Amino acid sequence: GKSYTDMLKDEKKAIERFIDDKGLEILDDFPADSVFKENQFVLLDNGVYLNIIDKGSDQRAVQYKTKMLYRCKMSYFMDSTIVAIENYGPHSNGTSPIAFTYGDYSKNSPYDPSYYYVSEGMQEPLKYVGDRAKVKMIVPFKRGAYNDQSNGQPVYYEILEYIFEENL
Repeated sequence: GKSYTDMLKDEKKAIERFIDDKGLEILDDFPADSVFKENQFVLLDNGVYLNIIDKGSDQRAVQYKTKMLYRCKMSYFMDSTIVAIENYGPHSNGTSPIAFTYGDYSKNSPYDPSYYYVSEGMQEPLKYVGDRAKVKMIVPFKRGAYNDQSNGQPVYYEILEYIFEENL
């Protein structure tokens, strides 16, 4: 198999290519009021790139407690353009959101949904946004779902909406 080091290298290259190909502007810090332009992403301490489209409510999730649901469009980009999840937007008719509790980790059994659908990266923005918030992200594999950690795959969330289950 490919060394961890080579995996980091292929990903680093794929991300620079992706940023350049889409003409994105990488910030060092949060912009004024957490307002972003369509093409701006802040690079967080843990390695995930974030754009906030909609900041949501003032409420903040509590680790190990808050029950969440999400809808998103998530895609690969390093070796292909395959769409992996599509339960947001016009073509997501009949789909339901995906459930997790804030603080959950991605298990390494391929028969558990968290292996594919939960990650530290998907959850990072919950430090900064609230209910019905919408975000865009590039999540490197170190912070990704176990499925993606194992294959060294970064993912791109074209759009992701958070739903707090307690306010339903």
